Amino acid sequence: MVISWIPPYNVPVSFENLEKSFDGYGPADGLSHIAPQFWVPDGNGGISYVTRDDYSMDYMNDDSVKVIRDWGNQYGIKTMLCIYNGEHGWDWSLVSTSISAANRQSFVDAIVTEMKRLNLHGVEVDLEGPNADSPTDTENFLLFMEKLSDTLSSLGKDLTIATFASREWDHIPDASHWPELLPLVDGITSMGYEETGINATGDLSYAGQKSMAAGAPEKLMLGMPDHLDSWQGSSALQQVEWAQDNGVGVALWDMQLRNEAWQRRDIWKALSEIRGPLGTTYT
Repeated sequence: MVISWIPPYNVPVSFENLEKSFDGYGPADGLSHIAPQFWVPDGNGGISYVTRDDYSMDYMNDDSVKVIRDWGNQYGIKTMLCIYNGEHGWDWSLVSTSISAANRQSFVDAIVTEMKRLNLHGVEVDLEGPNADSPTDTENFLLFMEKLSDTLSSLGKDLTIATFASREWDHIPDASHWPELLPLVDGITSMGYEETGINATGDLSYAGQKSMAAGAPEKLMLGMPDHLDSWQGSSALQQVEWAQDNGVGVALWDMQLRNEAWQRRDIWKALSEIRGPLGTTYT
């Protein structure tokens, strides 16, 4: 899978980039999934659009989401209802009360209802708790993901999740959760970005990332950052080519495509080869 995000700020830039073709290849050829990160948990089981007034508030609406959906539908690209808890920085307290036994079903219901209402293709779960793991939180978060997975499976919809890229800290979700998450999901984004690469060490090397996803590594997407031309001693293209050569996917954060390294034909061509065909294009 190849995923990217439209963050809830600088949306006009991201929207312009959806239709770019860099000497023949661009997002329409490279992405299988696009995730507008426009929704947050209320804390009581509900979800809502982002409200931050320094974000792109004229785009936090159904019509703007449907622009993305309809763009992707031309190509067979899937638009994911993307729920995150990072509006004011990662806030696990919003998630812990959503995944509790009292609210967990209502939370799944609210997510699925919103996805269905907008005719979206799945859910991207970007619920992150730095240093927040505990036995209770692991249990409840996995129960939440399992219920969401079962519900989406019954609808034929995709389920993807982003996690921290390491396993040695008490982050939730992180790579220590991949063995339990993989059977529930169609894709895992590892949020490694500039900290993971061909030449990083141990669990953060790309080989180490793939090894942590060992039951189903084709579901792993290595997180790569749009604002850099290189990291960990390799170019952006080299990092993508490792993914291509080793049977994993790519998660591009984000669609602002800020560095010229992500505005060039060869990297989008490589992503298109990783992704493969999706279906008849009807522009």
